Amino acid sequence: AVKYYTLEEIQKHNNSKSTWLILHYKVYDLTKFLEEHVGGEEVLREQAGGDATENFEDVGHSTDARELSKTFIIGELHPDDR
Ligand code: HEM
Repeated sequence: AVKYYTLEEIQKHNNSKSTWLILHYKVYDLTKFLEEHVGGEEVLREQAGGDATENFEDVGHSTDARELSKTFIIGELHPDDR
């Protein structure tokens, strides 16, 4: 099964308690990853609650980072908001 979230819902997850963001229409819960990110937590907090696909691709993440990112996926963006 697949869980779909709307932009309205995702936008609410941008506080000290929860950090979500969108990458290629998939929703990632990075709340517990913030402090482990070698690229820092500041760059993640700034994108919280929205689509960070361009910024993610602009820095050119390695294959290992992309494979790891999959562990944080909690769903996808609702088709109606795409
Ligand atoms: C979705 C989970 C993500 C994972 C698992 C992840 C993982 C990593 C890892 C392992 C690196 C080291 C370099 C590499 O292996 O490519 C890295 C560097 C970096 N990441 Fe991420 N990243 C994620 C999301 C993001 C996002 C959304 C942004 C931007 C909004 C971001 C910005 C950066 C920056 C700025 C660097 C450092 C680049 C440099 O030093 O030149 N990352 N990330």
